[PDB]
Amino acid sequence: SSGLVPRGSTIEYNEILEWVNSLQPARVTRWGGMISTPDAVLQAVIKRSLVESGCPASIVNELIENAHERSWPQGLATLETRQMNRRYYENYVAKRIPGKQAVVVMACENQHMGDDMVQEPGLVMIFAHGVEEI
Repeated sequence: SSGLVPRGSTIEYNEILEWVNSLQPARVTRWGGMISTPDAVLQAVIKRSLVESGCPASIVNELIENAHERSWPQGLATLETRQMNRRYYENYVAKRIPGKQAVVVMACENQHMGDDMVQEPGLVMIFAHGVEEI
């Protein structure tokens, strides 16, 4: 991936779709295991796995910014809101980040969820445990 494509274009979306379709579905069994404040090392470690899985270069930095509650939408952003929405998160469609207890929740696979639950291009959620493939 060269990343040399306009954000939000058809040519970028086509590359995203190809990538997302190469990922393995995930089922998240422990929402309470979420790591909402990953430190710099953890973000960088996830970044490498994304890049190795073929993630479009034009979006990888944005997904990584969106791995931490400081850049999560309103339905994920606070301790309180995460308690409120714990069950509702089961509605997300998630793909596994290879070799990691982490998932991508891509906006293109989650149009059913509010803009308060996902924004373009997607979000990353990291967990201590509970992430399973199906």
